Amino acid sequence: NPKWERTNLTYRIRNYTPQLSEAEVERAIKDAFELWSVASPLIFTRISQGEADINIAFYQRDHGDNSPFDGPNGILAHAFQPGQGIGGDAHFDAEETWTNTSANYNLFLVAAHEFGHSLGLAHSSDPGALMYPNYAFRETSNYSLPQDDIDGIQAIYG
Ligand SMILES: C[C@H](NC(=O)[C@@H](CS)Cc1ccccc1)C(=O)NCC(N)=O
Ligand SMILES: [Ca+2]
Ligand SMILES: [Ca+2]
Ligand SMILES: [Zn+2]
Ligand SMILES: [Zn+2]
Repeated sequence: NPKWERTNLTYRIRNYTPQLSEAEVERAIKDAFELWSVASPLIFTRISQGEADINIAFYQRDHGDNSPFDGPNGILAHAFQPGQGIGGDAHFDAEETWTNTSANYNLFLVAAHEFGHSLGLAHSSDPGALMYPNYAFRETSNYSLPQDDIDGIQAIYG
């Protein structure tokens, strides 16, 4: 069980995707962190620069981590388990079509999935869970965490 021993964690959006405005990217990320906050003791703080616990970036193919992305579709992003350095960081494939609609792919939902990994959760076999290996659109307007995901952060933190 890798987990954060601290409860206030900072994050930094290193770069942006040109497909969305910055406000939309910052909003997608903010809301994604709030789904976890409301079901756990974690507080997320955004820093405009400096070293953050969780770095967020949009990278392409080879991007320095031995986990090369793969062009459109296929893997959409990845995140690292709780830890120092690359630990906790979440990378998104810059070659995907990021949206904030029902069109593939919706950034808030992929960010919400990735942040689960950053907090120590693995994939779930429950197709209704957000932590399920494959993406599926779910309305995001007043989106809330599936019970399985809630069971998951609750088991690591409290
Ligand atoms: C397999 C691939 N999965 C991924 O890229 C996940 C790697 S941690 C990210 C993910 C998973 C579920 C919900 C949102 C984001 C995927 O779903 N690709 C898109 C597809 N379904 O067409
Ligand atoms: Ca891809
Ligand atoms: Ca980190
Ligand atoms: Zn990466
Ligand atoms: Zn995943």
